[PDB]
Amino acid sequence: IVGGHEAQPHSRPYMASLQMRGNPGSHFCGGTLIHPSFVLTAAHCLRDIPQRLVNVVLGAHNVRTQEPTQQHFSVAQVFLNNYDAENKLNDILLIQLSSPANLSASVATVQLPQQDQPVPHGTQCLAMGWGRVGAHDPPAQVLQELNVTVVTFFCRPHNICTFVPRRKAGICFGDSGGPLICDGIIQGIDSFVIWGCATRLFPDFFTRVALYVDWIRSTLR
Amino acid sequence: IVGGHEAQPHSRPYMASLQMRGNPGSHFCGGTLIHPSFVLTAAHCLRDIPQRLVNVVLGAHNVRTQEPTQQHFSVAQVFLNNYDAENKLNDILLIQLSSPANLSASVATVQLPQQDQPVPHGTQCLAMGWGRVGAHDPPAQVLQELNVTVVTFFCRPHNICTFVPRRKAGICFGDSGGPLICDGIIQGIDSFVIWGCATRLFPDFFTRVALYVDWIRSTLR
Amino acid sequence: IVGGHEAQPHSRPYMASLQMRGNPGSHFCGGTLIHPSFVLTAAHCLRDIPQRLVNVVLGAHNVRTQEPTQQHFSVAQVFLNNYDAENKLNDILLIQLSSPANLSASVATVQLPQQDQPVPHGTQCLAMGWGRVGAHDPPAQVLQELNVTVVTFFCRPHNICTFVPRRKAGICFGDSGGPLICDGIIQGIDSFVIWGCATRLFPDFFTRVALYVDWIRSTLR
Amino acid sequence: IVGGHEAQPHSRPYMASLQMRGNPGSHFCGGTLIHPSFVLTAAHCLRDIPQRLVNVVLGAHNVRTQEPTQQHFSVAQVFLNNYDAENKLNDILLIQLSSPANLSASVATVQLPQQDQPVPHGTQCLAMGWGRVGAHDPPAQVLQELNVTVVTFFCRPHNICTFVPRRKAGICFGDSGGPLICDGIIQGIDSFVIWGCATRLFPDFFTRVALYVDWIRSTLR
Ligand SMILES: *[C@@H]1O[C@H](CO[C@@H]2O[C@@H](C)[C@@H](O)[C@@H](O)[C@@H]2O)[C@@H](O)[C@H](O)[C@H]1NC(C)=O
Ligand SMILES: *[C@@H]1O[C@H](CO[C@@H]2O[C@@H](C)[C@@H](O)[C@@H](O)[C@@H]2O)[C@@H](O)[C@H](O)[C@H]1NC(C)=O
Ligand SMILES: *[C@@H]1O[C@H](CO[C@@H]2O[C@@H](C)[C@@H](O)[C@@H](O)[C@@H]2O)[C@@H](O)[C@H](O)[C@H]1NC(C)=O
Ligand SMILES: *[C@@H]1O[C@H](CO[C@@H]2O[C@@H](C)[C@@H](O)[C@@H](O)[C@@H]2O)[C@@H](O)[C@H](O)[C@H]1NC(C)=O
Repeated sequence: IVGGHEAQPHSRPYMASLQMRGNPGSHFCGGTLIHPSFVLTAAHCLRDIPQRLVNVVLGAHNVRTQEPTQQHFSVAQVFLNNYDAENKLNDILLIQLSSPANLSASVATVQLPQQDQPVPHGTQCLAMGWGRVGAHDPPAQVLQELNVTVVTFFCRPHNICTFVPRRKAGICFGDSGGPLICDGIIQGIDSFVIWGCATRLFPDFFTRVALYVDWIRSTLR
Repeated sequence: IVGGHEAQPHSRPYMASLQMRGNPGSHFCGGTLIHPSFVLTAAHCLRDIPQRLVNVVLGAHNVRTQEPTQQHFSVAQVFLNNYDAENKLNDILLIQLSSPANLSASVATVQLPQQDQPVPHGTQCLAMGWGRVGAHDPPAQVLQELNVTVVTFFCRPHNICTFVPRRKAGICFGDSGGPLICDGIIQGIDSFVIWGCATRLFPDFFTRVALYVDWIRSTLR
Repeated sequence: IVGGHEAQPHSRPYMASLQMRGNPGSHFCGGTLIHPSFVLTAAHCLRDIPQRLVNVVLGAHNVRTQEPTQQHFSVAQVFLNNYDAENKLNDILLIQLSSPANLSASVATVQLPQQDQPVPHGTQCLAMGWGRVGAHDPPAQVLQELNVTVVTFFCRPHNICTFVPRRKAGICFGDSGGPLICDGIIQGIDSFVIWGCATRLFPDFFTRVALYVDWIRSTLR
Repeated sequence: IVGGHEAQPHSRPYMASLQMRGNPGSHFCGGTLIHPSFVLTAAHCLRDIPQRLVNVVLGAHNVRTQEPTQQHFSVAQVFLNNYDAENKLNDILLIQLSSPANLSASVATVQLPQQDQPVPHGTQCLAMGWGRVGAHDPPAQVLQELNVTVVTFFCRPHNICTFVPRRKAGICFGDSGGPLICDGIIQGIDSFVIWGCATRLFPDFFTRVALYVDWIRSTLR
């Protein structure tokens, strides 16, 4: 997250760090705990990488630290919904944890939107993540969050776009798969930026979760 | 103006219509009365037209008629400031009328902003003109106006960009030179569009008047 | 024509200069004599301007001067093939002169291609016209010509694109309606530029004449 | 490489495969052996990863396999030349191998350009790599090659751009750091693509090797 700020530690307990097994703090994407056993993330995060190498780390703040709150899981399975990499469509992935998370103080779930639920232009949401804090600066130890506004410009109905007009801010690399929080509900998943991070020229793109509620529910059976 | 609405007759008494001398109703550009003997417009409106052929019409609503409210002037002198046509910078030109306007109801001046005064993203403005009301039928007989919002997306600081979020709307051919009125002050001048009118993807560009306030005033003295 | 060079006088006898009647030298668009009574041009050239005020000048070289070689015609009739000004499609118009030109060394026709005849990438053509020589010097007096090559980049099959790979060159304002001749056949009509003239970043766009050949021939009755 | 073809085995012996140390066939970037101890790559290849985890494989063809031609190296040091991740500038990195390669039949160096040496629009080159070869097809097993043409359209001088005129083809993910070979000389390094691979809209961008010729020389010795 570029130009956002440090979240209160564990203030967003549904936050998941996707890392590589055996290399702690090797965060490469965010995810969102939607069920004790399912992390919701971006389909693009899981490409370039075999499942077995994946490590879902829950209840963290500082991912490159051995927090007592941290809980680790490996991937039992993953489900996709016609992800189009060329068009950057359906960039959504449900990861089934090896084991169910222990829903504690620093580890919680979040509500899904209603199927086809709208997020209007002007909606203020929170975007968070451990991603790059500026395209030329070493990653973020601590979870960062950023208030953004849903915009319709330079956007596709497929996605939800956000923008920070006032300042140089937005999602960056590492933020992929993270959640976009609007009124306590996850409305988006970090999908893509254009050209770069915080260009101040285009919105940041998020997968529109409401499109896939029915699928997610049926997938959780 | 695309997707705009007709202004109330003479509600915008500072609206000037640049016409071709000897051809009544030959509106090609808009302009703004800011001093009884000076019209402000875009440098680009007088690229391919010699000074002497310019007829500045004040007091209009329906420019395709000789309204009693009108007052016509020829051009005395024109002033510019480092206009760059390839980069589309400093698209500003001051036309000193052949004679002072006689301020009445239908003809009146507008105030200039202060030098380097800012116009933030989200600032609600008004655009107006007699440009094409679309690329599907002729330009506007009567003055059209459009409520727009200043945006900074896909924009450049030198310019003020606007955009109308919901619908197919924006400035078009013939609106070039007219004012961008924000809080009853002129903050911009219709300078350029990208590709076409009301692309719904690109914002409309305007010269940022606050940059040239000192030059303008200095010239008016 | 930016970065072009002056043509040898009357070495392109099918070059038409479109002007405002009564106002000599007022070249505003190009044309191409393809028949004694027919000038082929871009539909956008006569968008605003009424037919009555247009003056078709043939036999010119320096359009800004009276030349014994020139022949003026008025617009008898104009033909359109479904011009889409927003998509910039079918930018072609047939102007029927009020009287047949008198073909000479200085005034001759140019042949059309066959319907759907391709013009492959790499194809070397000539573009010419009296348009702006760069938006820095006031418009071409004498005919300017430029060596260009057809390209498929950043293009549309509906159009024919050209680019001058090694120099800041290209068609400019005033060249619209002019011819793109390849192998002494007219293959395009100067239709539009992207951003401005000679961007060195976008190919110039031309109406693909081979697309409207039957319509054309038939219109010639 | 998208729409490219399989290079003949060991026909491009200066090709390097940057992989994750301890992860056999974990190819993430290309490189070019320009000296027995130095591999040429893109600076963005070693952004995410730390150098103590980088495995530099020579003499390869199928990267997934344990081939008898492969020589594996470790990163001894790295060199940068003012890399700009914001603007994607100076995307060049010199890697010092822990040990010199044994210049054999399947492992050889490639010649460098002269400093400031031009590569004109129209120059035909070879781009090769083991990157993704199709958005839903994995990354290449075996070395892929593609003839591409150097273009100046939609480009900047800092970069060398290329395009394959009429075919969905070009570089792709995992092609980064690889070389652009023209007339048997390395002229570019795969830097970036715009939006995606083989959009057929934008050129692929390569680091312009000749700008850094002098820096690579002194750094080598
Ligand atoms: C920034 O957002 C803060 C939290 O946002 C609210 O809670 C998050 C989780 C979302 O559900 C979001 O939709 C809500 O607005 C707010 O307390 C705060 O008002 C915002 N900050 C400012 C100064 O804009
Ligand atoms: C549209 O704008 C109307 C007028 O705008 C106000 O006055 C103009 C001249 C400007 O100075 C502008 O900055 C002001 O907002 C408003 O009465 C109206 O609220 C706006 N309409 C809507 C429905 O958005
Ligand atoms: C430029 O082109 C000259 C003329 O081009 C040819 O003739 C014109 C009328 C067209 O029909 C065109 O398609 C033909 O290519 C050539 O004689 C000349 O050598 C060319 N010069 C360079 C420097 O390219
Ligand atoms: C594609 O390129 C093949 C080899 O390219 C030539 O040598 C390489 C190593 C480069 O240095 C390049 O500049 C040279 O052109 C050719 O054998 C093949 O003919 C090429 N294809 C085409 C369409 O000509």
